[PDB]
Amino acid sequence: SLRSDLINALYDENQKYDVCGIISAEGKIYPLGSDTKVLSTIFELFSRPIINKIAEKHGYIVEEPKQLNHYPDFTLYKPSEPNKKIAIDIKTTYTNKENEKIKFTLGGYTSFIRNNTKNIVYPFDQYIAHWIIGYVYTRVATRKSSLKTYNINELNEIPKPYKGVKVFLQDKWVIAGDLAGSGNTTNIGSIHAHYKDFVEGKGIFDSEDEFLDYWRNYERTSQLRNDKYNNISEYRNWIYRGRK
Amino acid sequence: SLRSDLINALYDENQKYDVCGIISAEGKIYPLGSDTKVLSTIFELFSRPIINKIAEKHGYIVEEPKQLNHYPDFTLYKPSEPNKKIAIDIKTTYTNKENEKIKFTLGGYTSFIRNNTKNIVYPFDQYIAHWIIGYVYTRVATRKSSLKTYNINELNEIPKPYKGVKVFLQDKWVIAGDLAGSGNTTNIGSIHAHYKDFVEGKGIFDSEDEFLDYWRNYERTSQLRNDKYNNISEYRNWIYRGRK
DNA sequence: AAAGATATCTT
DNA sequence: AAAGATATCTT
Repeated sequence: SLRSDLINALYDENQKYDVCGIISAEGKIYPLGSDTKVLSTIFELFSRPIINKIAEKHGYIVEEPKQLNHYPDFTLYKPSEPNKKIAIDIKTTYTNKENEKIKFTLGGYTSFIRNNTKNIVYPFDQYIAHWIIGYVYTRVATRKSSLKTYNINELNEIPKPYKGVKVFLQDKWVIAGDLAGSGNTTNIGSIHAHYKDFVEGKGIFDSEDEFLDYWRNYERTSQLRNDKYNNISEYRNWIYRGRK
Repeated sequence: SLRSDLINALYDENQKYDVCGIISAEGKIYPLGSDTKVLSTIFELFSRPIINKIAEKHGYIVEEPKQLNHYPDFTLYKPSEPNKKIAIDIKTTYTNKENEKIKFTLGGYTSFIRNNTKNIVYPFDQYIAHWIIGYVYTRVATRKSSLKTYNINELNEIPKPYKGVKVFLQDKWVIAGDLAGSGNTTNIGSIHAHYKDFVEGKGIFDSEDEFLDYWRNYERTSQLRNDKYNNISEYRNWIYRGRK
């Protein structure tokens, strides 16, 4: 399938290539910084060609946002199935010690999930699947040798700000949790668990319908959630009583 | 001086090299995307070596944030004078056309400017200067970046995601404006003007004291601001009334 | 403008 | 956790 071929290719590319810097047209190389801002950027650019190659083999065209700040990162679709678009978003997080628990921010809960055409490349009802390509890396402190420029002949000598990168491919609803991933930027929170839980799909929602109803009615602050629901147990009781 | 040698080195490096992609240790090159999210990261990595080299020349140690949401990007200081630290932040923005007015977000107005040790690498009162390295790029019309990978002999074939890039170094207070640069993330706004105004330092504040006081008492919403001040003239009237 | 989107993190 | 920080853009 498209999905199995895509995760096979991402997993393989991760295993064989290690990004180590930015390069200029003149051949000068600039080492990488330690942020997640930097590594989130690197992993998106590293995935781009892979996604395009696999999409093309299943006759899918790839469209990136035409305007800035529009989800998703990549929109796939066959011209013969305009209302069966696939949204792919790349998300990255870190780990201090290898294999500690991790969690991701899964997109806003107040934009396209509550308004069909808000901050999204195509109307939300034209997508039949929302996939997350998740990258996890173990942080590695920066040192003196990262603050100089390098030539092409010193490629393998450049120090990297990470180690043990892992990648998964999973549906957004499947790995979604019941607690916000951010406050003022109102994002959905993923489950808080080990990498294997993301791969296997051990989330808290029973269906994609339950995921959507939960986040579509989740209040923004603790003061408002106090009288409604703060977690999945409370939501299921709220539902049991008649949405009250 | 440190400042004049830094500005010269930045202009020079910018004039000489054009960043065109990310490179792996194995030699495979992945092209860059169009975003400001991609370009802000690229301009930050590009400036690193320059800043470290010039600082070493003048005998300053350079420290990057150990924590991830702490300002500033680069802290310069001599071991002899620990209360004479210099903060350097790299900021990016775009233009559609060469001579179109631009604007920057200049950091939060509710963190370290209101709390000495909040979201800052070293206590705010240890810093004697706050510089902005501003990068302005001209967007390319193309909306479809390259989705293939390249080798080291194909560097001049890689499409660049910008038409032209300009850089400046200026004090934060000098280019600060009186209108918020962001709402929910409460950022100071810069003046809205042509590139030359930033270089020449044609701001609206009469002093750094006035800039700090303005942003330290700026209310977060229109509702609250309409009873106090929304702009520089209203703030100066607010001062006349007795800070009430 | 003002307010809230874009991704992810600390305390 | 919840709430508001990190940078920047568009509605």
